[PDB]
Amino acid sequence: QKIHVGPGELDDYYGFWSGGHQGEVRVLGVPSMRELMRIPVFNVDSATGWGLTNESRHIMGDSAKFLNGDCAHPHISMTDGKYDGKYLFINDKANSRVARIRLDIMKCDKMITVPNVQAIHGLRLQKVPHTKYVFANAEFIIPHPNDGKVFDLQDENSYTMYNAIDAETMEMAFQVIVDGNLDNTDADYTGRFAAATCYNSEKAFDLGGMMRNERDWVVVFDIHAVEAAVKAGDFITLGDSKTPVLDGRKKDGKDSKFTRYVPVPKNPHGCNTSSDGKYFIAAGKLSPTCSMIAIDKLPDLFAGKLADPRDVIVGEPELGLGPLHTTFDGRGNAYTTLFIDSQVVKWNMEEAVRAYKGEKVNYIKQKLDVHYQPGHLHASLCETNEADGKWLVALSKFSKDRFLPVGPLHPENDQLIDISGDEMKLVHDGPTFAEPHDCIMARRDQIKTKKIWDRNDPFFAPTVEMAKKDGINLDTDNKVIRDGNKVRVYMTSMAPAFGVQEFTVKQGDEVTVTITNIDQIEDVSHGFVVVNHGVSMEISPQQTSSITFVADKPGLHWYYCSWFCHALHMEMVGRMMVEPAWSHPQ
Amino acid sequence: ESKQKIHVGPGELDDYYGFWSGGHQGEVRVLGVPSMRELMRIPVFNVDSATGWGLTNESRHIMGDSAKFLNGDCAHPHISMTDGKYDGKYLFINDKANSRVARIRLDIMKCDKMITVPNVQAIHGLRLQKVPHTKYVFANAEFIIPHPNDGKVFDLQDENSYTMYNAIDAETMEMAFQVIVDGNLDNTDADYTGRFAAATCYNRDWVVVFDIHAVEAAVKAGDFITLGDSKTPVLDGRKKDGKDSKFTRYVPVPKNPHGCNTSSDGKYFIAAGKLSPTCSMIAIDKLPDLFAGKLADPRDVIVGEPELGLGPLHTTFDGRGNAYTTLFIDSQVVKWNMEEAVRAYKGEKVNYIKQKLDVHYQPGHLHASLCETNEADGKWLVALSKFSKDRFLPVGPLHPENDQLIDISGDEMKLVHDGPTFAEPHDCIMARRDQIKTKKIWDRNDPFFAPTVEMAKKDGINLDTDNKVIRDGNKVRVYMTSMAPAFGVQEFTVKQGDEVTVTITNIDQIEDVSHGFVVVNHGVSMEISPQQTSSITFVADKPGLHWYYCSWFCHALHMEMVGRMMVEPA
Ligand code: CUA
Ligand code: CUA
Ligand SMILES: [Ca+2]
Ligand SMILES: [Cl-]
Ligand SMILES: [Cl-]
Ligand code: NA
Ligand code: NA
Ligand SMILES: [Zn+2]
Repeated sequence: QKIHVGPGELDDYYGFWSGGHQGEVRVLGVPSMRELMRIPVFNVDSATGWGLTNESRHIMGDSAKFLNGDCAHPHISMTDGKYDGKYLFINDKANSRVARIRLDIMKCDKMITVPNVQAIHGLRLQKVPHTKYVFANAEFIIPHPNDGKVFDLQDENSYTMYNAIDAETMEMAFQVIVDGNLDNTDADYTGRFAAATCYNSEKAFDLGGMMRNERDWVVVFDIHAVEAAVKAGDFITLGDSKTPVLDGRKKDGKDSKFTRYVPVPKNPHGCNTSSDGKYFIAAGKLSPTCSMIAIDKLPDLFAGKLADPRDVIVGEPELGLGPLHTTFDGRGNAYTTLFIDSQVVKWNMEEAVRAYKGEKVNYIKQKLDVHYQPGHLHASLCETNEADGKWLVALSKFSKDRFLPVGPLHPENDQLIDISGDEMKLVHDGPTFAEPHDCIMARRDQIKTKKIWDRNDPFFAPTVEMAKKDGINLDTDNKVIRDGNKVRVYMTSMAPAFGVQEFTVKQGDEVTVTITNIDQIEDVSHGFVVVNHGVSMEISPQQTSSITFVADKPGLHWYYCSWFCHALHMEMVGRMMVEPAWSHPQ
Repeated sequence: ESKQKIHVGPGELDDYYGFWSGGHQGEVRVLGVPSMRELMRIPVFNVDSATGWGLTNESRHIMGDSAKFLNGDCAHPHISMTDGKYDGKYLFINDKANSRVARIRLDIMKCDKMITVPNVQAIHGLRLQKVPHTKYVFANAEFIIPHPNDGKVFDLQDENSYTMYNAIDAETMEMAFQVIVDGNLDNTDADYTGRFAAATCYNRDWVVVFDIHAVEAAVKAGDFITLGDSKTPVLDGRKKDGKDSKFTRYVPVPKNPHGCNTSSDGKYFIAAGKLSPTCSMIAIDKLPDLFAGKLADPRDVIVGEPELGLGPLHTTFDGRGNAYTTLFIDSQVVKWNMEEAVRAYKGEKVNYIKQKLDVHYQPGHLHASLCETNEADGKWLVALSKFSKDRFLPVGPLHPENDQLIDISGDEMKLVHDGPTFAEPHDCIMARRDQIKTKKIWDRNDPFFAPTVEMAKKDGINLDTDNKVIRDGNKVRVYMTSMAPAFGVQEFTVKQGDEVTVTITNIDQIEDVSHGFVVVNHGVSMEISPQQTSSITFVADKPGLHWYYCSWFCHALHMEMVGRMMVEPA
């Protein structure tokens, strides 16, 4: 299998890496493991202006005030259990958000703050019939309402919630109150069932208290029952949020219609659906096991045809110390990270099932040493029924001496492993910044990108509407619109010239500069920087972008095109002249 | 033969550090060479969610008032030198967007100082004194502006409209002096003695040469002015009625010249012709006669002007006598022999061109290993090309820069790797592995957080041991140690509206056990490495219980390393 991508050769897969604590999404080529693009999401990006432009801040809403995010879980939308290449979704634990990225323009186009929750961590997509819902875990128990009167996690109104976001509208669909808390989550291959691990069944805040129970659980959601209750209006609302809220807690030992609690040891973490649709597989973490939940036994479980919730477990292989996460080659094998043993263990799922029934069989096929302390891992197309068993990435936390020293901070070691055969083979150590934690791969033919924006693209449609109120045709106009103490500059740009090369304002004026790149050639990006005003953005071919700033300094102030666009790139400059406040009314 | 191993397999280490400009994104990146893998990101002019740079009090103190800016535009990274060789102390980098120079300490891989250059706009070209050491950082301000720039005069041809050449004291990161010039400044470099520096310039254009010794003598005697509210000594290096300054000479060079590169034997300032398909070679050994008025014509210091190809932009050196120049239009790197060019300029029939290698596509800068030092080793070359076209998978409307690694160890250049990079790094610098010595554990006395140690002292806090909440009006100062997997303060209570500062000291002593600190839904994030103190300030404007958690994976029980901030309603 081709391991190295030479000058002139192209990668075979796209890889979408979480940006970890840094807050972006990164596009890599696989197997070269080189970063091809950065997609700003929860970070403020100086290069493109994401977080500074009006278009990006409009998408971020009120959360545009935050300069940080904490990503972990990137996933690609699906149709009939295969990637369809339309959207990527990612979580923000730091400020409780979910973001959607459009894979044709490789930009975040929608973002939502999940109401009435703290810390959006685990995130996974419905597989079948398509990604109608984005499922997202809120990790931490909070009071409801969280108004400062009650702080006790054991109060009857202190809880966290499972969250479902409409993937296409990026509005909330519903929320399910659960017992305990939520860690990771996955979905079945029918649309009926989703599942989440819980590590805090104790609802504690101290470390010992969170580890008290021998078993926490994976909570299983009957989404069909949830949708039925919403359509019937059997729900409540919290605060000023109109999101339907359903109660999935046990009340005095009796189950709700919406949930079932399957005892699983211990502080389990990973929650992974096998590519054949047979199992929710939970990684035991503090327990040296994984637990295998038979999805075809869930209808019976929710119908009361089983006596004990444990009866849906058909395997609990002992695997090694600190199992965290599992992935699949599509050949019947599972691959699980062992954080403490520092390995990836390859095991046969159907043989583990037989061992649970008492048959002595060695389901463990191979243990590969990794370097070191692996968290999550990802096999190519593992979240689809097209799981191809070619590439595996294990994302290890402590890189130690695997790379040159670079001061007190260390990179994550994202190691590429060849799993096309019976023997796992380590082929590449990829260092990455701010702990990506997890990633997702797609074949080259599953991603189709645009090189030239459409003029009606929704990403800047609000800006087009603003332009229209000023009577502006953005494709042609080079005009300075004045409006009180607001100035709206509209210009085309075509390398190597700004359509407006100078304009004059009053000190204190609020200046909006809107640029429409009317070059129609691939890869002629322009930039726009106003010197010493903290203003910077990118404008790709046929895009409109805009940015607003206060002309708070009198005098002449240069602006320039930041992105190398033309042999005369260095002459693509202009001047803003700011008349001093003392020559104007006060 | 060019035969070097290009593959760094698992368990093997790179041979060089590469320091990449972060381009329009504003950071510095540390790469391993020859793998071309990114080992680390160093935040500088960007705000980094991961480490908290731009949010923490320590970082905002370094940035000063410019902490209000969330952007930067980097191009020119360079490493400090002693006796013409890299000494591993500091990296310096420019910010064209908000007119800054930043210093990175290579032992901790953090920006530790930053200056806004006064009375200029757009710090672009930047390079370091070589000899006897990097006393000065030299920085070009690109754009001509009025002086003062108070909105009375906007005319760029006015007598008081100009730009200036800037010298920053490398060790103090305070301004040393500024020299007014004629024209706009592009790129700059320094000689191997400390007397001379030079910059490409325009409005045939020129390479202006600076007699730094003469500038220093005038500062010592007090023959300077100051501008506005900056105490920086300002010297006038302009021509006046055809009469030369004592500080400058203008050497005519065609045409809109761009790169300005000192050969590693110290013989030449080489200016890349750009619009002229040439480079111009200025003989540094003739500059003293030039300034002494002993030459008849400024063009007499030009000892070579080889024709190389269309659009020469930048030049580097293998230490074997060859120069390598990017041809932007022809889209190549051309290898040529400098002494043969000098003889050709005299009329000898000698072909100084050795090889042209196609690169992909439109190269700007290039960099050979140790090229800025008299130890230039002729092993690796990186050419940084702007239009990557079909060399990588398509990724939407934006495109990566193509930073191509070329083996120059033998007679023939060989292209070995295409490295895609984000936001047009533009230029880079390499150092031998043994030229860089980094700390894995912080020193408790490090100046990076010494202002925070000082704050702790006024509160009576021993940062190494204490877990205490200090109340001070509507200000709350939490101090805590952290040791995986537990925050030393796991809960604290404040009043809605309080201004909370959380100072965390990581007292783990094992390498690479970093902790984080994130306050959910408050925009608060930072990293604390072993034996570091880091602090962050935010207002508790929302009543109720608000979780904080450790963001950096520190322990098997990392997920459980959490705490609770309780906010009582107003
Ligand atoms: Cu437009 Cu460079
Ligand atoms: Cu401390 Cu994770
Ligand atoms: Ca537990
Ligand atoms: Cl998972
Ligand atoms: Cl240069
Ligand atoms: Na939204
Ligand atoms: Na400073
Ligand atoms: Zn440059």
